[PDB]
Amino acid sequence: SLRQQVEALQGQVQHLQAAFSQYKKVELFPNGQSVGEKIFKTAGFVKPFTEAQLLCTQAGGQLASPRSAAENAALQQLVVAKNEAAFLSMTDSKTEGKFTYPTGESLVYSNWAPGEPNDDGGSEDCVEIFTNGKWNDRACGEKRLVVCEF
Amino acid sequence: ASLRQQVEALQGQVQHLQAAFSQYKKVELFPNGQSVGEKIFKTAGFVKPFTEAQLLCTQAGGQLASPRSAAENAALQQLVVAKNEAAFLSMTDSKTEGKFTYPTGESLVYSNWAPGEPNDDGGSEDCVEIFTNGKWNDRACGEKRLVVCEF
Amino acid sequence: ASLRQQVEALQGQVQHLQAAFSQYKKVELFPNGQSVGEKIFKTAGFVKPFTEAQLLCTQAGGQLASPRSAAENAALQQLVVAKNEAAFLSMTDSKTEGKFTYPTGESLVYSNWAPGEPNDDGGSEDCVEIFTNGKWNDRACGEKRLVVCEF
Ligand SMILES: O=P([O-])([O-])O[C@@H]1[C@H](O)[C@H](O)[C@@H](O)[C@H](O)[C@H]1O
Ligand SMILES: O=P([O-])([O-])O[C@@H]1[C@H](O)[C@H](O)[C@@H](O)[C@H](O)[C@H]1O
Ligand SMILES: [Ca+2]
Ligand SMILES: [Ca+2]
Ligand SMILES: [Ca+2]
Ligand SMILES: [Ca+2]
Ligand SMILES: [Ca+2]
Ligand SMILES: [Ca+2]
Ligand SMILES: [Ca+2]
Ligand SMILES: [Ca+2]
Ligand SMILES: [Ca+2]
Repeated sequence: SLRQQVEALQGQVQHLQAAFSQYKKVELFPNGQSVGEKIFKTAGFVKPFTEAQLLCTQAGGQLASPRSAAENAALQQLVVAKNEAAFLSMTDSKTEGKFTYPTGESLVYSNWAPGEPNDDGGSEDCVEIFTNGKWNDRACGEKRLVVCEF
Repeated sequence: ASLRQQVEALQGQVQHLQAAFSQYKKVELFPNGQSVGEKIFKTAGFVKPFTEAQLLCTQAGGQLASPRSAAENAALQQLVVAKNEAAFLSMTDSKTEGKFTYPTGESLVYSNWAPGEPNDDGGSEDCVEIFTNGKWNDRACGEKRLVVCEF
Repeated sequence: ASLRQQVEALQGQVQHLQAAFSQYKKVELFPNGQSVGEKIFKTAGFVKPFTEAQLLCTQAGGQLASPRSAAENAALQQLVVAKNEAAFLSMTDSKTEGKFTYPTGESLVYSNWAPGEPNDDGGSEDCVEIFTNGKWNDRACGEKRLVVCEF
């Protein structure tokens, strides 16, 4: 009576494990990347920073925020796949020359291209990631690939 | 006894799936879905005439967007705004002019008509579109609108 | 007794998880996937040459579309019709000319060749495309076709 109910529940949970694992692969193809506990997903279109940031937040995530080389490499795969540089979440909008996450926390990882960040024209407060994975500071009003993290 | 061991094992398995799946729900709905209550809207991201749109949703195991409250209507409008394209709703007055019904044939429980609508303009508007401002307008079914299904 | 309350609780949780998962699965497949039996096809929605397409699917944990029955073929055909783009299948006769095999090296168990196919045209066609009518043609692997993976 119990041992039988438990057997049935075991069957249900085993099915769910199999079905969920299949579904994860389907979901991530072709626009997602799983790295550790984080998932990057591209919207597959470009927006200016403010609009990109709102899209991610409204979706219950935030803009791509790579915090290690492995996360950066995973994000880089999407950028390469779409062949479009992407916005990161980080900006020095508050204090010029100091890049912060959306929390106001200072950077725990960076991958700046040589000579960057350079605030070119005195007006680069957002960050793009190139197909080579390197970062450049860029004007926030430019349109870049939208990639959120969950 | 061994029935207890199995339970605590299962509890761990269900907790893992619950956590893992919660993350995937958010990932899935970005950028083309909107959850509202127990309903999920999902856009195909392109336009079709009504008959084609209706068939796409039905074959996918759902139906055309059928907002049944202000909340559902606002959630749908978010997609329409995001895509910048008016969308078809499920409801028509094809059977009885002036009487809009769901695919089931049930009368409307909610509507958000723009002022003066529905007006059966030209004597030939039996479908319904939702605009970027959330308001509804009867429109010819042969026109192409954003395909948004509900599941 | 307490164990019974726990089994009861966990089963309600699992059944709620089952229902939510089933809903999210329908949403996931619309409009770029098709489920048939235990298999799921999903298109990337762009074209690539065969080697590039095959790598995309392998890297994603699946393989190129490999229809093994009329039912599987028909499900795949829906996606091809939807995108209006012929797709590559997984199968090649690269090893032994005229002998098409799955990635494992197994001989075909099902085929749906268009009349006169496979013909190895130019004496150089070792990949397989599926047309919008669901029929197959051998095609040079260097050509670009719709990417559809199976999982
Ligand atoms: O404006 P532009 O000379 O085409 O491009 C700039 C340069 O590549 C510069 O090295 C970089 O630091 C700037 O962020 C870019 O805007
Ligand atoms: O076709 P059109 O004359 O540009 O526009 C019409 C008008 O906007 C009318 O107010 C509305 O009720 C009709 O549904 C539309 O078709
Ligand atoms: Ca500044
Ligand atoms: Ca700056
Ligand atoms: Ca710069
Ligand atoms: Ca009429
Ligand atoms: Ca009418
Ligand atoms: Ca009207
Ligand atoms: Ca050959
Ligand atoms: Ca050949
Ligand atoms: Ca041929």
